[PDB]
Amino acid sequence: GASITYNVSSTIKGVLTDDGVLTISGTGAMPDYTKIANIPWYKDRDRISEVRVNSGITSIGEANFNSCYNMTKVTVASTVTSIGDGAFADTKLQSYTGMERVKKFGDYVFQGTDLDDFEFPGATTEIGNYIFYNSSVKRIVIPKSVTTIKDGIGYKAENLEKIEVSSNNKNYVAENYVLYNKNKTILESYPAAKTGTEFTIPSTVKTVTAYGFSYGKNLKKITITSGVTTLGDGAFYGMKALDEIAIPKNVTSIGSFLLQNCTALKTLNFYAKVKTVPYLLCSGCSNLTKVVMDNSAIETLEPRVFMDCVKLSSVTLPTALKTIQVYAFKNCKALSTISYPKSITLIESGAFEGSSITKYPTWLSKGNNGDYGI
Repeated sequence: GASITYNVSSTIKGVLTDDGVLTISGTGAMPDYTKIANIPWYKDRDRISEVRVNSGITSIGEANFNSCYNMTKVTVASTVTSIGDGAFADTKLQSYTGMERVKKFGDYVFQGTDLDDFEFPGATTEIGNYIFYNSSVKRIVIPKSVTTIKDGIGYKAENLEKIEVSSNNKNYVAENYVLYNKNKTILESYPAAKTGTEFTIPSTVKTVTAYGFSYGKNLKKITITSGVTTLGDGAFYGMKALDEIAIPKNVTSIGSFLLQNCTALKTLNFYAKVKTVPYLLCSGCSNLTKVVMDNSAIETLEPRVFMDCVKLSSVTLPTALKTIQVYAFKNCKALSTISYPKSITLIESGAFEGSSITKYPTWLSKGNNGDYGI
C-alpha cells in the first residue's frame, strides 16, 4: 500500500494513507504557504478526502488545505488555537469534529466549501474577512465567545438563509436572522437567501458593513433610515431583486461599487451629503432608467459610476457638480440628453464614451489632451 510522507517542518509531518486520510502530526505551528503550489501535498490533492490535525499542533497555517477539492471532513485537535487565511479554501468541506480551542479564524478560511449548517466552535473570538465566499453554507451560528467578526461574513454565501447569535454574546446579536453588533448600531450581514421582499434598516443603525446586502436574492426594496451615515463597499452589490433605492441626505460616507450589477434596479434617488459619487456606484445596472442626484455637497462623479447602464435615459446632475471623470457614463446608449449645471469645471476625456451624448457645455473647451475644461 502506498503511503506518502510530507516534510512539513522540523517538528511536523504529514502522512497520506491509501484510505485518503492526510494526518498532520508533530508539535507547534504549521507553516504559512503564500502560493497554493508550495503546499507539500499540492500534487496529491485528488487523493485527500479527509484531514486529521493531531494533538501537539498549535495552529493550521495559511492555505494549508487550499484546493484540496476532494476533502469533505477535517478533525482538529484541542491543541490548535488558530486557523490561517484560506486554510480550507476550495475544499469540499462538509463537516468538522474538534476545533475545541480555536480562538482565531483567518480570511477566506471556508471559501468555496460545501457546508450546510455551520456552528463556530466554543472558543472562537475572531472571525476573519469573507470567510464563506462561494461557500454553500445555509446557516451560521455565532457562539457567546466571539468578540470580533470582520467585514463580509456572508459575502457571496449565496445560499445563506440564517445567521444566529448566542443571547450571551457580548458584541453581536441577530434580529430575524440578520447579523448586527450587540447595540444594533452596525448592520453586519443580511443572509442572501433570507426570505422577504422589503426591509427597513433599524433607526438605531449608523453603519451598513461592506457587502451587508450583497447578492441578495429576494429584497425588492430597502429603506435607509435617518440614522445611517456610513454605507460600506458594495453594501448592495449585485442584488438580484432590488428594483429601486433612495440614498438619503444623512449618509455622509459611501464605499466603492455600492450598487454594482443590481440588474433589477430601475431607479436611483441619491441625496447623500458626500463630496463625490463613488467609483463603480451603479456599474452594470442594465435596467437602471432614471437617476436623480441632489445634494449641494456633490462635486465629483468618480469613474464608471453609471458604466454599462444601457437603459439609463434621464440623469439629474447635482446643482453644484464640478467634475465628471472618465467612463462615468460609459456605454449609456439610452442617455441622449442631459442638463449640465453651470458649476461644471471639467469633463474628463471618455466620460461619455459609448453614450448618445454628443454636445458638451458651451463654457468648456477641448484640451490639447482630450479633456474638456477651462
